[PDB]
Amino acid sequence: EIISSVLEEVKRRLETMSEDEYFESVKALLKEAIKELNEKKVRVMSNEKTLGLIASRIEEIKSELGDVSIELGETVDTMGGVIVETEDGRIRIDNTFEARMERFEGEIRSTIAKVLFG
Amino acid sequence: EIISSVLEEVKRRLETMSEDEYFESVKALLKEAIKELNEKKVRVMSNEKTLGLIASRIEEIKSELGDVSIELGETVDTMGGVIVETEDGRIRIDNTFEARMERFEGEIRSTIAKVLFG
Repeated sequence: EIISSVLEEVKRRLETMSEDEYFESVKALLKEAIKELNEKKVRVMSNEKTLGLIASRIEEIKSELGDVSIELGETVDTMGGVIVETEDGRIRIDNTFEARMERFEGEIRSTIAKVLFG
Repeated sequence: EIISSVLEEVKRRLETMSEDEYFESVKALLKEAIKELNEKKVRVMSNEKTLGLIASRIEEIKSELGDVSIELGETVDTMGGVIVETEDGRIRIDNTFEARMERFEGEIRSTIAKVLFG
């Protein structure tokens, strides 16, 4: 499967990624989700390492997004990225790497179409 | 490797591809190479299946590509696509799927980068 094969490359890259570079991913995907939801109180779910980073570096996050209050939620089985929901649990944006790769599957197929047909 | 992985998906697509669809790939990649070389006479190398199709459908090739003169060359071990050479062998365009995938590697990495960093 093409999704799983490209996620293997994401896995390889995470193998040597620094905490600081990974946190740039966390911040970017947090901001995207938080901005689309456009609410002042959200809950964030991710793997244990990621939630720990968000907790440790909350002030860095609030400087690039001052309106939001984050509460950590339950830890999940993800390679990385974040799931962000409203405090009440009504709306949820899945910004895990797994979900994001699925959503960008069309870009991979477009490249393959380029290879085959120009 | 990322190139080998995406080529596995190309291989899977070729497992069921009709002759007519594959020949659309052949024509497109021949057209591109012949345009860049800007020569009247060329030599084409590919797997036996592809060279066979070019030989049997030469009239269709000329209808779309114009007044080209193609000579079949030796077979090469490729998944598909074409290698196109000037008659004297001086200049060679590698339009095999293997070579093309390497050349479009950047587009795959851009999709991966988007998954990670937005």
